[PDB]
Amino acid sequence: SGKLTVITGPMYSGKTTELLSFVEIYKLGKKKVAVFKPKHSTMIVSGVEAHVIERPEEMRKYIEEDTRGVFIDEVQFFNPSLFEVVKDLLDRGIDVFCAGLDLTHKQNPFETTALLLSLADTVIKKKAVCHRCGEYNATLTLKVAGGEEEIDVGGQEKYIAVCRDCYNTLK
Amino acid sequence: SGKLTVITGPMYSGKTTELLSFVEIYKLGKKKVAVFKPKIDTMIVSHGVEAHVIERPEEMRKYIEEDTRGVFIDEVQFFNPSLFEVVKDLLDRGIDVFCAGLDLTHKQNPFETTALLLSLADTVIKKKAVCHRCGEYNATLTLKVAGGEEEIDVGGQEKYIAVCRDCYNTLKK
Amino acid sequence: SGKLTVITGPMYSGKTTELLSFVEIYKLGKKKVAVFKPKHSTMIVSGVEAHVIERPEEMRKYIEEDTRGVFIDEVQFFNPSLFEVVKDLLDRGIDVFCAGLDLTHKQNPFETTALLLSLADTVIKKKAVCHRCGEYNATLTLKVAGGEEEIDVGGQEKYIAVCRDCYNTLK
Amino acid sequence: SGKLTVITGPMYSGKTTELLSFVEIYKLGKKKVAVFKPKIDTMIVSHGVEAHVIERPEEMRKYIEEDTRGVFIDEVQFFNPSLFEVVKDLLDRGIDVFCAGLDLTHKQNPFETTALLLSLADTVIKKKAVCHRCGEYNATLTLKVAGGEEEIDVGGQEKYIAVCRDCYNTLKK
Ligand SMILES: [Mg+2]
Ligand SMILES: [Mg+2]
Ligand SMILES: [Mg+2]
Ligand SMILES: [Mg+2]
Ligand SMILES: [Zn+2]
Ligand SMILES: [Zn+2]
Ligand SMILES: [Zn+2]
Ligand SMILES: [Zn+2]
Repeated sequence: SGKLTVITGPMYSGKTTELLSFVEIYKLGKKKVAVFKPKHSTMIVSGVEAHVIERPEEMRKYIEEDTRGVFIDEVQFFNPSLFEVVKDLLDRGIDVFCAGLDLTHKQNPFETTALLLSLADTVIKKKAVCHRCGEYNATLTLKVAGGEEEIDVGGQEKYIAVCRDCYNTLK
Repeated sequence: SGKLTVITGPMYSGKTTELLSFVEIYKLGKKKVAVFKPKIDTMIVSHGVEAHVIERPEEMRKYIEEDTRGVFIDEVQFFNPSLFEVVKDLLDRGIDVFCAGLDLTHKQNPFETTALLLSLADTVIKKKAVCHRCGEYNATLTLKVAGGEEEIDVGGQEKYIAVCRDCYNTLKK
Repeated sequence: SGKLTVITGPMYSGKTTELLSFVEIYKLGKKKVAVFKPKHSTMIVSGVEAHVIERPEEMRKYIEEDTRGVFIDEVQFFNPSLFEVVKDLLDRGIDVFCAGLDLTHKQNPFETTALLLSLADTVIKKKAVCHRCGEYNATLTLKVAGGEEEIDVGGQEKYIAVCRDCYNTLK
Repeated sequence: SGKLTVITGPMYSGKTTELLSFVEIYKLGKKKVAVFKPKIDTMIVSHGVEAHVIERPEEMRKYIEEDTRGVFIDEVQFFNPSLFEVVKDLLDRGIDVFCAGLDLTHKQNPFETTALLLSLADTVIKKKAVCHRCGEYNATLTLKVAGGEEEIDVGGQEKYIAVCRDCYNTLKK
């Protein structure tokens, strides 16, 4: 069977970097891959070309008979139907690697990532450097600008990575 | 802060064994612990330590003391999803939490409480079992072999086997 | 090929316990094993029956054509010829699991364990609870009774596990 | 105390890449670092950071400051085995040390300096490469394909390939 590896953690933790490392492993082995990201900028960069898609059901079109690995970034933004699509790929012998956030900036679970963590054969929790104390112990994201909304695409203009004690102090 | 470690995997994969190893670590260090299991058909034993048997996660609070350093919770799949917020509060108070539970039902649906705790976790340990069909150390699923289709159904080897994905798919055909 | 897993750390770190866990995995799978310990008490207990042997060369006698795993405890006490004997087993498709101390109580390397760490496919460093501070951070063994000699079979009557800061404080 | 992390494995397995990831972690935290590589045919680059090029491990001491928090050493197989005692002293002073180097020569003999550092390590990270022969992510060995039999012989892909054990044994036959 295929194996599912889920890469998760807060922002700035190297999730996309690790996902791309796995893509390179497969390419070096001359194993066919399919790389996806949710919706139009086709670049996965921390780069490889990715298929930008709205729904997990759309992945089927791009998966060929000798596809060996499927790589999906920003999984927290996909519909939870991703769980059954991924189960089907594993059942077909295809390895799947997913990267995405585990928690929102308000420490609520991202549903789709949670479901994939339950299906995973391997889970890699990534850490970041804490923006406040500088230790390699950041497991949370704190929102520093913009509104309080939990869906808000952005980078350093809106978000920092913090450890739990720094998150609680700053709040 | 406290750290959350979630130990998960199918049946027979050594989850309670690992949870008990962590309880021993804290006890050896003379750190106070609190150990919990759900009420649903007092010892946590892999084959063991005594545990508080509780219904609601919020009941843990009755047993957590000022100097409690570690909280250990077995069979987390059977707790109400409010366990997520109870655990977060413990971590914020500097208490380390170790949870063990199944990730997937025998139908390969997520156990939602375990899934929420995986989201919160600082460290996730996926455990494997020996596959009942092929003997490889590659079993990641549980298959139900007696007792009807219910996903909440307490039992052991009379009811459930650990299998790898290929073997699960073979046996289901 | 076979894979080599080396389990190392100070005393009281669960090395033998982990080695026995792997033995059980193989037995549950109905895979033939051969279990060795250096020299006459044939028990490996933290139990399974072990072959008690003087030299690594003696392992050959006990290894059958359908042996799938070889398990060796207290490797620090074996001759460094163990490195080539283990390489040969891996070459034959046999998995090997070794447990042993990495450092003496004087923080000198055990030669045989060092050589096996270089050959290993996987290394598991085990920790103990520090006898002094109670944290799960002990990586060293300190000798508390008997003489200063570096070869001295014993348990709690002679040795404690400590973290690096506690070792330095106590010395 | 400081902790020692040793990253090891055959060529092409991402050892320097991982070492550089750790250097970045410390730099992001505004922690002073000291980075070293051996003199033997200034940048550490995986493809990078500037490094002090030194002969003897004891030369590191010239560059380590009062507020140095992390020491990073690449190609440790090429250093004198006294590196073991130099590193122990750094750990005792509270300085974290990260070493990357080959575990085995192309003849599958141990690199002794790496072996000593593996003994001392708090954490060991064995890295794998893609096998040049079969394409699986299972290469744990390096095989020499040009340049005579010497075990101290600087070079890259013109001289060395990463292989799995079965492929190494096949190619050697
Ligand atoms: Mg990303
Ligand atoms: Mg259990
Ligand atoms: Mg032992
Ligand atoms: Mg390098
Ligand atoms: Zn912080
Ligand atoms: Zn199976
Ligand atoms: Zn201590
Ligand atoms: Zn190969």
